[PDB]
Parts: sequence; structure tokens; C-alpha cells
Amino acid sequence: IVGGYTCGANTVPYQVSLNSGYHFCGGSLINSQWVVSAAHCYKSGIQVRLGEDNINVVEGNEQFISASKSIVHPSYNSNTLNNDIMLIKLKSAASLNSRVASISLPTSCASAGTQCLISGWGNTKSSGTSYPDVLKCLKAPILSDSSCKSAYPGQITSNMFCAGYLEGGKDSCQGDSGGPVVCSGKLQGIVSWGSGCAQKNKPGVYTKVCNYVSWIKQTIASN
Ligand SMILES: [Ca+2]
Repeated sequence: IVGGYTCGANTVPYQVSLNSGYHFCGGSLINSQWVVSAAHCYKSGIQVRLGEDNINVVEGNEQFISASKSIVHPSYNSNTLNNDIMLIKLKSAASLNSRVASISLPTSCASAGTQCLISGWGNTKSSGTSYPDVLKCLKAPILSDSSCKSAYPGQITSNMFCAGYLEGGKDSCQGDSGGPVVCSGKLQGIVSWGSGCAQKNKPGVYTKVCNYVSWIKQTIASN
């Protein structure tokens, strides 16, 4: 996250770190046994890390659980990033408490102008690289579909939304992918793609979770 603030340890209890020997993407806990992330974050041998603040120090609230199965959306297109969503089932159920909790799925799609919270351990500079050890947060509004399409002509589908600031300076960045966009207590987006980070007229692009509720519930119910 560029231009954000330090969340504070365990203040975003549904935030997960996906680890394959190092942190590579964020995720969101949706129930005690399932995580939602970005399909572009798919790999085999994922370890889900819950209750993290500093990803380099065992502080005492972590739960490390291996994934038992991963399911990329049936229509994921890696060239266009359309349907950039995946489900990961944990080998065992996480223990839920104040610091490890699930985020609720939306019953309605959020509108342009709604303020949301975006979080992750990604790069913090738009120029060069500096990866934080502790969870970073950014409050950003959902942009109008019109704004979004004008920033990225021919690339936004109905399963994507833009969030951020057209003036630049504040955005998600590398390593934030798969992380949550929460608006009014519901998971509305997944950090998916962008052009650079925090550049003027190039806000981050997010997977629109409200379009996938049916797929998520059906999938959880049978696996
Ligand atoms: Ca830790």
C-alpha cells in the first residue's frame, strides 16, 4: 500500500498472508475454513497465515494452516484478469477470536462514492521498493464506472471496479494482490491489478465480489 497508514496489530482480523516460504499475496478469511484471494495469486504449496501483524516476527496471535485445496474461478482469464478470484480451503478450521475473524460477504454491490478499507503488506513506494513488515491500511472510495473506464479504455469488465484517487499518491501495490477491500463491514473487492502504483489517473482495479456470491456459497457448500 502506498500512502497509507500502519493499521495497528490485529485491527483487520480477516486479513491473511499467503506464504510459500515468503509472503506473496493477501487473502480474506470468509469462514473458519475458507479464504478468498485473487486467482493470479494461485500456486501449489500455499500456507495460510492468520492473525499476523509483523510477518517476520511470531508475535503470539498467529495461526499457520496449510491449504487443502485451491479453486480458481472457472472463467479466470489470466490475459485480461477478468474473474480474478480464487477460494482456498484450509486443512483444519481456524480458531476464531477478536483478532482472527471472518469478514461477511455482501448482499448488495457497493456504489461509487462508498469509502472502503484496503490493506496488505505490499510495496510502499511508487518509485522503487520498500516492503513493510507490519500491516498497512488505506481508506479509499469506489470510483464511478465512467471514471474507471476512462482511466483504462477497453480493459474494465463488469467484474471489476476502480477505487482510489485520480490525483494519485495513494494506492495498493505489489504484494497487496488478493487482499481485501471492505466497505461497511462487507468484503466488496479483491486487490487485483493496476498500472504502476499511485500514478495520476491510474487507480487500482479490484475484483467485484458482489458478482461472485453465488459461486462462493455453492462452492463452499460442496467442497
Ligand atoms: Ca507475525
